[PDB]
Amino acid sequence: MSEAKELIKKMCDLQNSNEEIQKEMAGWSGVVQYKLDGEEFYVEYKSDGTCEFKEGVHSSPTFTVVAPPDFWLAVLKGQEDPVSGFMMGKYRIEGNIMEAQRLAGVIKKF
Amino acid sequence: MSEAKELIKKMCDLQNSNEEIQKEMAGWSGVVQYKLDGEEFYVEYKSDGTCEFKEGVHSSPTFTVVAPPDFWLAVLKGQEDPVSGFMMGKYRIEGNIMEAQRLAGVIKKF
Repeated sequence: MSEAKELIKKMCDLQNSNEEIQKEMAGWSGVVQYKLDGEEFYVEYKSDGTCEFKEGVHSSPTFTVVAPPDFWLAVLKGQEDPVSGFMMGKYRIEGNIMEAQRLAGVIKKF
Repeated sequence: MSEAKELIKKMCDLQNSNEEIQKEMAGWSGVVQYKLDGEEFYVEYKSDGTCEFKEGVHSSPTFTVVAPPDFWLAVLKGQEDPVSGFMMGKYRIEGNIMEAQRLAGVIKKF
């Protein structure tokens, strides 16, 4: 495993055993697909704040993070920022269903 | 104004005068740009659950909804669904900063 992948897996383990992280994560559901120099893995995020780390490619992810592994590691360690990094084009993102879901939620309320 | 645009403006007015809608909307911040057959307008969503409807094009929207106006009207009235509609390609969405923001939020917690 790349260091980034190893660390994502570690974060999932911490999340799944830590009630406080789960509370903070609760309320959102999605699958985040990673592709780091062709290394494929994903994290299923459940509304109860738990998650599942899986190998390979999920059939319909919420979005895919296509990032060089050394950059993503730096991000995971807080040496780079996903937002400014994205604004600079230091990685890319595929998929817009999350925006569709947001629009649906807003309109639902009226 | 298209009927869809008129209705979005009405929804913003209701949101801004209705404490309950504001409570339900609170906690998220973004600008949603609309482009409906070239008709341009946007809604600024603030974390306190209020909003601002504006004419024209905002310089850096969270995302842009590029939709035919009659379809979007049908969506706003609940005759079509933004999620299934998006899955079918009945409209499109430009921008992924919201995903970058989501990634940042998850990583922040570790």
